[PDB]
Amino acid sequence: PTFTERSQLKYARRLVVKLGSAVITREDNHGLALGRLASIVEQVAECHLEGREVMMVTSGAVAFGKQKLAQELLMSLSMRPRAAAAVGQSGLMSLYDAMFAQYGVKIAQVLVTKPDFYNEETRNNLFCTLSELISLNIVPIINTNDAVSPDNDSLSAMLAAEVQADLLILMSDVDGIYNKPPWEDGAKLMHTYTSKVKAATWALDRGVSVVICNGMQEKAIKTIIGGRKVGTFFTE
Amino acid sequence: PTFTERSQLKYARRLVVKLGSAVITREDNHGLALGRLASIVEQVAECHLEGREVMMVTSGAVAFGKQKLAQELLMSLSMRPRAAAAVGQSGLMSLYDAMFAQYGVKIAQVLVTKPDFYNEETRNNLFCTLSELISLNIVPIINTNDAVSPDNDSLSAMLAAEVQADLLILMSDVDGIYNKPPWEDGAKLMHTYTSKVKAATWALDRGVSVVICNGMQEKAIKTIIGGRKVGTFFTE
Amino acid sequence: PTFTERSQLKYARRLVVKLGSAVITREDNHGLALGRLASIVEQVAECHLEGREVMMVTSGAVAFGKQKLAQELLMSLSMRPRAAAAVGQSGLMSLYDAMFAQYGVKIAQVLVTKPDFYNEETRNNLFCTLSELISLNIVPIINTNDAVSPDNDSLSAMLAAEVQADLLILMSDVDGIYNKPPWEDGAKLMHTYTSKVKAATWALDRGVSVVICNGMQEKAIKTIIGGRKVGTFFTE
Amino acid sequence: PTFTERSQLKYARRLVVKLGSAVITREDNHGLALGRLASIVEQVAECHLEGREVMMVTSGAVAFGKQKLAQELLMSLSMRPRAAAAVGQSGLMSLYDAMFAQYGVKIAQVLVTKPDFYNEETRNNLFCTLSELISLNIVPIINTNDAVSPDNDSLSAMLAAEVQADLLILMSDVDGIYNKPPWEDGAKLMHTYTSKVKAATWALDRGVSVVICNGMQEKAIKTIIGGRKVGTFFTE
Ligand SMILES: N[C@@H](CCC(=O)O)C(=O)O
Ligand SMILES: N[C@@H](CCC(=O)O)C(=O)O
Ligand SMILES: N[C@@H](CCC(=O)O)C(=O)O
Ligand SMILES: N[C@@H](CCC(=O)O)C(=O)O
Repeated sequence: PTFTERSQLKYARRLVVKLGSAVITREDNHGLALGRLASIVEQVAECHLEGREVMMVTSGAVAFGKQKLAQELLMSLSMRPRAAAAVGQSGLMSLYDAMFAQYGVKIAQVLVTKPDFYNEETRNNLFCTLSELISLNIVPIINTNDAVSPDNDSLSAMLAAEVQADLLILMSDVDGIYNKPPWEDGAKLMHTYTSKVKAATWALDRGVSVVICNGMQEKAIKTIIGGRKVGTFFTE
Repeated sequence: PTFTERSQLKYARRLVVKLGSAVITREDNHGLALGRLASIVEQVAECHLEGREVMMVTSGAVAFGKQKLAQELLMSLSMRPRAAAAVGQSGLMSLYDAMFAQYGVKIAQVLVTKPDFYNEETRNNLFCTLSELISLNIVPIINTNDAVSPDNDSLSAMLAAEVQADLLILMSDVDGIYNKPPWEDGAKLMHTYTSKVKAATWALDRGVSVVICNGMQEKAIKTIIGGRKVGTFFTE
Repeated sequence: PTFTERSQLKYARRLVVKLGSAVITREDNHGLALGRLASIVEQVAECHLEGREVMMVTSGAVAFGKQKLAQELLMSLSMRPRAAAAVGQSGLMSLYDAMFAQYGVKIAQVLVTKPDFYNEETRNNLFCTLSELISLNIVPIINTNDAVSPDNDSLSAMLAAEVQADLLILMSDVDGIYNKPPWEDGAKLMHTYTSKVKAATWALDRGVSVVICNGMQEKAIKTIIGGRKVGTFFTE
Repeated sequence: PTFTERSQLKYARRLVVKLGSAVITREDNHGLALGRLASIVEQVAECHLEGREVMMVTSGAVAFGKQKLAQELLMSLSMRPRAAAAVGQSGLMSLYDAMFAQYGVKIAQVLVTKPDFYNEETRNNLFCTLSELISLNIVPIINTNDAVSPDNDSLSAMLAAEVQADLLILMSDVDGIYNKPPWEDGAKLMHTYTSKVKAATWALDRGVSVVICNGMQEKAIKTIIGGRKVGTFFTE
């Protein structure tokens, strides 16, 4: 890429957020934590009204479907996942629509899957779709196709690579990257950097400066864009 | 198949409706005709509460997106389709959710495309999804993937074939199938039968008794299921 | 008023529709008939896009709440209306919002009750609200306050009187007004005119030309505005 | 009442929250802050799933309408509040419905105004409505009638009085009640206690133990119910 130090990260013109499946779902995998989700939608809409062109990759659509049913799964578990995923995708897109249009923005559910990034025709089609959507002041929300799926991070890295984004914020649960497992002497967190780690290395080789923050920390995106020593930063 | 005469069509246990792109969109391709759409949703929900297991194939999602934007396309046509398709898919699934839950039913947007019916892994996945959704008392709504698309009828025929449905109602604009173009002497409509025609022949060879009704006719599905001489009927 | 013959009714600049409680609720009082409701919303939105300034008075909000619960009333009828009315008002306003914004219009739920038309302060406030809403290209939907209520037709007449509307369409179930009960010789329907009848006489004395159509008849509003001999017409 | 010390507040069986007009609207009066609103909805739904019977009094409905229009007010401010209030009430009830049903709860918009608490017939009707709604496992949301209105706190006090609630949480912006204006020596915050102050004294005389917390403090309700020295507590 071109970015080297965290001080430069105020000049990134195309973010790609990626809400991890452990940030937005409450501590059961049986709900949808509204606190962190509303905070992250607030930060993303505010950052998009600032002039950048964000593009979320929302994970965790099975949880909304599980909680929306909560009855037909119960009455069937005594007489007897993808169905929950489908129903949840629909309902979650509705809820995102509400909580985003509460800031003036519009959204547009784009559904892809990892095989769609391998053939050239589908890659061309998807890039054309995303560019026509970005040029219209819309925030695409790129979920994974649930009905053709056997933690959507490699997908986010590859998507940032194709669209060639400046940043790639990768929210998660762990505070960052340590030097050794936490149950050890010398758990020195490595802010800079000489699964998530592999995808970050990939996106680094493809011209993308990955950053791995902590989801539960208040005002995460607005902080990491500014330059505070938060999260993790991958660059030679 | 097994069905021969229209009198037998009261014993079909798995319908596959298919709302044509000229039935639900008002006469501009710039809106969404609520009259026919509400009538067809009413008939389908009533038929599903009767014991059958319907599965719509709703076309015309670009119209809802076009009308929902109506401003950002305007202001851009002076300074300068898939984007409209995406936004419309989201909004239309929301509207279907409302107008179906007004009858007690639940729906679940399933998004496929014609290449998903060629590989074996995706076909297995999709069939498992649809069976897990049918066994849960849900009405799947199978739109075509807009973001990986370069009048969704061949798709409906192939989908009915894979799930192996008894009937396949194929709503449209024309009253049926004539003997010659209308501007000719002897336009004898052929109810029985010794694009739509080709797909119907295909689905006939694959064990599906296709039927082509007229959309604007009031109470179409409830009539054709009963046995009245409406629409068209394909069987040797 | 000023209108005398049905030919003049093309120059009315302020309609007040009133959907009767027997037109939109399906034939159980336990649902919400989507066919007639969608047709009437289509006609009203089309008439409003024509330059007039309509203002619906939607009845039947208890039905939507009854059907939306359908479970918590059931499980309680073995261990043991206004609650259904409240929940239904909310859900029905949401559904109207969807099916109206599908034509570009916006709506704004205004909740009044008959005692609000007797004191002068509340009458002034309500008139100011309605005029500020009409001058903004919005279609107010004037339901009756359910939580302060012990077939909302007198309300519609009085509302048309205060706002001083040219027309007052009063949709209902009966085709019109007969000369005698139907089980009699000589059931001559009286189109012109030298409960509903009393409210119509009132609104006639207050400068409003009431018209009573049949709800189930297709394209009712567009017909009666044109001048066809449909419904009933009250004028000396 | 019966409660004296904050240690006893774990045994209150009927809360009445009241979200102040400065907690949920972002710092413009031109939006709807999703962070605090989602946090408060999360806390209230969690407290209601605990066995209590909460009943919100959501303020700030004009902000949602202002932001939802944002265009028709703009284009009219060059050619030229209650309208915004009406549109906002509708949209905000929809958003609350979504963010509450994401926890399993159902809600039911109840619209009252201060004159509805003075006549006996309307008071009886409203109490019957609220009791029939509480006995159904529903969370009523008691906004003030905007179309018959010339910071809804006296309303909340009187409502808690009529329903005779154990607690009355009154969220706001100020951390509590000080001994003197902040620009003075000796700004000793008074947790216990020997506008908001007047309403609290009233509700104390009517058998209600008022509590005034700080909205922006994370996990406010769950804390104050527990017994931590937060907010303010009114009791002799
Ligand atoms: N269902 C997908 C995730 C879809 C989503 O992004 O919500 C999975 O389990 O991998
Ligand atoms: N956009 C697709 C149709 C999608 C739909 O079914 O709505 C097409 O034009 O073929
Ligand atoms: N609940 C009211 C009618 C309210 C409405 O207009 O829906 C009644 O029964 O009179
Ligand atoms: N519009 C009312 C408040 C209504 C509400 O609770 O949102 C007022 O300004 O007093």
